[PDB]
Amino acid sequence: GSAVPFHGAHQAGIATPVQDRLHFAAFDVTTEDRAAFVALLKEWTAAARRLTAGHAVGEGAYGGLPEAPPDDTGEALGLKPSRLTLTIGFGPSLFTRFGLADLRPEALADLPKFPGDNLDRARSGGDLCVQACADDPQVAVHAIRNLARIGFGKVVVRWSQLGFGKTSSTTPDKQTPRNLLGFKDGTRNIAGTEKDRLDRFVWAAEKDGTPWMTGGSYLVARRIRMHIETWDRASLQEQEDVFGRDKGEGAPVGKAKERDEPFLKAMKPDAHVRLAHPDSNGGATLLRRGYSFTDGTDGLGRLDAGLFFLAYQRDIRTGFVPVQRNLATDALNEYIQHVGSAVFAVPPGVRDADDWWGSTLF
Amino acid sequence: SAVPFHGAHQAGIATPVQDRLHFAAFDVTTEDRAAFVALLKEWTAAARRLTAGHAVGEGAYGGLPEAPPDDTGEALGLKPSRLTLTIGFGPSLFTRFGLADLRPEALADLPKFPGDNLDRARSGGDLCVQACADDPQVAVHAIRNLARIGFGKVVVRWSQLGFGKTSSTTPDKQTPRNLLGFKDGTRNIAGTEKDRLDRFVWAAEKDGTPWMTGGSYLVARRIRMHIETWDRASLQEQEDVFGRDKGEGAPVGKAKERDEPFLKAMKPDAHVRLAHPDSNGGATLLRRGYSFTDGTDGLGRLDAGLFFLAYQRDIRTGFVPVQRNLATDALNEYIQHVGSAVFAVPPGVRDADDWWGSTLF
Ligand code: HEM
Ligand code: HEM
Repeated sequence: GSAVPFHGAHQAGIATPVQDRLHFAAFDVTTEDRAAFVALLKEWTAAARRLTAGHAVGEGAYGGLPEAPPDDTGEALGLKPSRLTLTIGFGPSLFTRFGLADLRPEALADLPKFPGDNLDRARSGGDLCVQACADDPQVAVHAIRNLARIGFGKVVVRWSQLGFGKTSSTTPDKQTPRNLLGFKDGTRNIAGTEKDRLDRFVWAAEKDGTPWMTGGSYLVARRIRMHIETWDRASLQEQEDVFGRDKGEGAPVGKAKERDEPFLKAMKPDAHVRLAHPDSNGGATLLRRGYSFTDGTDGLGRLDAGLFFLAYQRDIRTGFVPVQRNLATDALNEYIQHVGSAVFAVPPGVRDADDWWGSTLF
Repeated sequence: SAVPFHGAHQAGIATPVQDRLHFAAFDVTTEDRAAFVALLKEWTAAARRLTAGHAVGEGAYGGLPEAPPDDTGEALGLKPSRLTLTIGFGPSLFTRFGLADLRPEALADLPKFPGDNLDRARSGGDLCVQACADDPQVAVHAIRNLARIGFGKVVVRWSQLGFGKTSSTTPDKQTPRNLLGFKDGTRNIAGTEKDRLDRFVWAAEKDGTPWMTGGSYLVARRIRMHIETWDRASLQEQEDVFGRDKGEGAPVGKAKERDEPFLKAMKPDAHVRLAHPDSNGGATLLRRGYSFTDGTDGLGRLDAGLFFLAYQRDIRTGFVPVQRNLATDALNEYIQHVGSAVFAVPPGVRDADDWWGSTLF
């Protein structure tokens, strides 16, 4: 239940160990005054320093003047930090404002249309986002609510997504979680310890072209519905064929252990692992950090389930795009549908107590 | 780590409150009494497996490659996580299978209450399964697999995820706070109070419905909070609405949370004052609800609130009088009841040969 440090060269919440719960929100900016927006960023950074340490924002949740609303809404009182991280990102549409056009990064590429895409524009896009991750879902909701509260009149929430449980791993020494299809998810990811792999595949460099993004990353979010009725009547062999790993151990087909290296030629030509593997993609590698969700029924007598997929990479054009292009023939496509999409530039870390979110851009 | 499944009562009522909830209401699609009893027996077998941390049937893997696995497998490698599974029967169940005359009188239809805004789609249900656990994935896997086993005989009508405390970081003796920032649960029936459970919670034989002896009656209300409006109210307005201060949760005029309230020092329409048993002829409830946050609606607003669950010996003498007395609650300014259901929760599964609903069928 400890705290994750808030300051660093990079923002926490990426290479950090994946916490149990997600509350992700996308925001549209509603002010034209760039000075007001910078003031917002400074105030949000100050709140996040309190929040990530387990402190109430402002002057606290009670004890102030009776006739004023309290600074902090109060529902996280007496809770530990719970490994809360807060990660902010800037959407492509933001750079149409405040005179930022010339500063939008080349690596903040718009996604092309992919086959099967059925994207809902209400749950897509966003001028910016905040990814709140914690082991306690009340801690995460409290942080989103209080950021939105502070930004009233300058930002509004466009759409949000709660993940009730992780389906990713940055800690290969810990148990790999399973997604709602019942398969381990996260075996061959990037570990928060693999410093060289993060430099090569995740962190933006100065040489890459955009100096203010040095130390940041780029985020692709995809809301993906699962056809669980269809999946749940498929045979065990069909399910294992679709992925290329067995269901129980999660081992590559033909091998004994989850972490044995896959031998791709033994997998079906349309197996998900075979098609997603860096070797099939010229070395393209992603940091996967997604969460499972369920949002009630579908109105047709079934549960509604899916995966809120999040990938961090050094450059959307050499990471998510080529891999997703190679999944056009994926056998998994029969059982899923992408229904929400958004990309963000995640800026560098807040260096110390005088720094603030987005300072290198603004 | 696990909660015993068998008992004179079903678990998940008086047993310790777990961190997470997945509540599902089901509608019945079969007219065949025999087919329904068959499913009740199949569900009970699955509940025994699930609550002990085992896969249903012949497992999540290792069976024939050309068959679908008996268990969908997303709980593999997880612990029992204090999973309890509690089943209830809705009044509409008793229009089927010839059971009309077996409906308990204590399973009363709720009156319409001032300010109700009930979504038909997220109300009612032929039956329900309350799945409580410290791991949300354990709870979801339980609902997911019972619905699968029942496919063809029942459909899921509506489902609600909820959270309370996170036990792995919050002390056990600490009152949780609801999403309005106030401690919630201070004056409640505790599972340790066997005499209050007999008086206020468990159905007795002389209550008039023998098959329900050892059962209870459940009211579910999905209560939206108007978060953004609440958060612009002054600290003094918030405390006036409840009759307790926000920091400590002490009744006005006292200094400790568990000090007994002086009701005359609260505002006349304070929530505690109107809800208290002394203002309702002694009517007392076991509250066992969970917070929810489902996302954000079309106007940018937080879709969040309290999934209110109350157990009582008779709906007519528990939930109805108290909710009636809330007609003028100052809290009504900030909440809206948007979903509702009632259920008869049968007595417990006595042993390995017993099954859910055996006393009724
Ligand atoms: C509901 C949607 C998806 C599900 C259920 C799913 C599931 C899985 C599973 C079970 C594995 C094997 C274990 C592992 O190494 O993590 C895996 C691997 C992987 N997946 Fe997916 N996946 C989904 C979507 C995606 C998408 C959209 C992408 C990229 C656009 C992707 C990229 C990858 C990659 C890169 C690997 C690692 C393969 C390797 O390097 O060995 N997945 N996925
Ligand atoms: C969003 C909806 C509600 C919220 C946030 C809420 C909150 C609270 C709070 C903070 C307390 C004081 C602490 C405690 O004793 O638990 C309380 C007490 C109580 N509430 Fe509510 N409540 C809600 C709805 C209801 C409803 C619908 C009922 C019953 C119809 C109810 C019945 C009670 C009772 C019986 C008490 C105990 C009073 C006593 O004996 O001191 N509440 N509630």
